[PDB]
Amino acid sequence: AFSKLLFQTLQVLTFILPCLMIPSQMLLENFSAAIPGHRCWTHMLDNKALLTISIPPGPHQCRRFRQPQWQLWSEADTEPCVDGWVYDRSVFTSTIVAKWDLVCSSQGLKPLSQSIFMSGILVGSFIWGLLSYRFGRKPMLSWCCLQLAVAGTSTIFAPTFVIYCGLRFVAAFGMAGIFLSSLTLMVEWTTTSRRAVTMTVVGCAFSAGQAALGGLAFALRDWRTLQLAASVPFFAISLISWWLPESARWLIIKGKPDQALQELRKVARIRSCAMLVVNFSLLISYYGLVFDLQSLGRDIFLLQALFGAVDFLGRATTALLLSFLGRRTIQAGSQAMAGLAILANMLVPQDLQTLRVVFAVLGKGCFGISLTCLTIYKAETADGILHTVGRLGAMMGPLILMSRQALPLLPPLLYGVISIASSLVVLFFLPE
Ligand SMILES: C[C@]12CC[C@H](OS(=O)(=O)O)CC1=CC[C@@H]1[C@@H]2CC[C@]2(C)C(=O)CC[C@@H]12
Repeated sequence: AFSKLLFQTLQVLTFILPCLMIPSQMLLENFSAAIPGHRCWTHMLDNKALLTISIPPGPHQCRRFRQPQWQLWSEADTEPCVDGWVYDRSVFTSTIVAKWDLVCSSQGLKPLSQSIFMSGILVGSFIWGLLSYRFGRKPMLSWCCLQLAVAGTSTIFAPTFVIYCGLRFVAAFGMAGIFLSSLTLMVEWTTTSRRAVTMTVVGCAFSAGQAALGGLAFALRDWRTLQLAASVPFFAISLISWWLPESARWLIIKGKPDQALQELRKVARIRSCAMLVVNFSLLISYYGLVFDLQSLGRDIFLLQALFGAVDFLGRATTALLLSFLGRRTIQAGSQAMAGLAILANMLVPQDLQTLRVVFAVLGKGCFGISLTCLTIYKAETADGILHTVGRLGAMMGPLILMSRQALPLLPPLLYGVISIASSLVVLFFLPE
C-alpha cells in the first residue's frame, strides 16, 4: 500500500554518479597494480648482449646468474634477485607492483589486496546492515561517501603495503554502506512497478562505470593519479547526497511519523541450496575474470572498456532471448557458455590476441546474462542469505588467483569447471 501513498528522476540521477564511480574503485587494482615486465637487478646491467650473460632464459623474471656467463649453464649458477628488480616503464609508468616489489615470491600479494577489499565489502555490508535500524539511510550514505573519499585519497600517501591494504579495507567498508544506502533509498522512494526499471537504470550506470575505468586509466597512467581520480570524486557525491531526503518508510517503521510526514510533503513539492551454489559459482568466476584482466588479454585498457560495453549488449539481448526461451534455459546455457569461453581463452594462443579478447568479452557478457536471469528468478531472508554467499564468493574469486604461482592453469580451469558445474545445477534443480 505504501507504493500507493507514494523527485524520482532527480534521485536516480543523484545516484548515477556514485554508480559510475564504484566500478572504478573496486576494479582499480587491475591498472594501479598492473604487473610490468620485471627482471633481476644485475651488476652488469644497472651499474642487449649484456642481458643474456647477466640473466638466464625463462628473460627470466625471478633469477639471475651469480657470475656472468661470458660463455654464451646450470641451474646452480642462478640466484634469486637479492639486489631487487628493474621494472619496465614503457607501458605502465608506475604501479604498486613496482613500489612494494609484489613480484616473484610475492606475486600473490596483488590478488590478496583484491580479496581484502572484497572481504572489506562483506564485513561492511554486514555491519552497515546492523546499524541500519539505529541510523538513517541518508546519514549512512553521506558518511560512507566521505569514508570512501578520505580513505581512497589517503592511499596515495601510504608508506607500506600493510597500510595500503588496510586503507583499501576501509574504502571497501565504506562502499558497502554506499551500495546498501543507495539501493535502499531508491527502491523505497519509488512505487513497486517502477522498482524494477529503476534497478535496470542503476545496473546500466554500473556498466558504464566499468567502461569508464578503462578510459580513465588510459589517460592517467600513474597509480597515484588514478587513485585520486577514482576516490576524490566522492567528496562531491557526499556533498550532493544531502538533498536526497530520508526514506519515509524507514521513518515510519522507526516510529517517527512527524518526520516522515515532512519528507513526503517535500518530495511532493518537488531449492535454497541449489540457488546458493549457483550464486556462489557465478560470482567466484565473475570476480575471477574481472580481477584478472591482464592474464586474459594483453591490452587491458581496451578489455575493460569492452567488458563494460558487453554488459549493455547482454542486458538488451537477454530480453529477446527470454522472449523465446525461459528463465532457466537461458541461465544455464549462459553460464555454460561463459565457462566455455574462459576455458577457450586459456587454450587460445597468445599470438592470436583478437581471439583471446573476443572470448573474454563473451565470457563477461554471458556472466551478465546469467546474473540478470538469476535476479529475476531469485525474487520470483533468502535473498539476504544468497547475497551473503555471493559476497563470500566474490572474496574467494580474487583468492583463487593467488594459486597461479603453483599452477598457472589452476585459475582458469577452476572458473571454467565451476561455471560448467553450476550450469548443470541450474538445469536440473531449478524450475520456472
Ligand atoms: C552485479 C552488478 C554489476 C557489475 C558490478 O561489478 S563491479 O565489481 O565492476 O562494480 C557489480 C554490480 C553491483 C550491483 C548489481 C549489478 C547488476 C544489476 C543488479 C543485480 C541489480 O539489478 C541491483 C543490484 C545490481
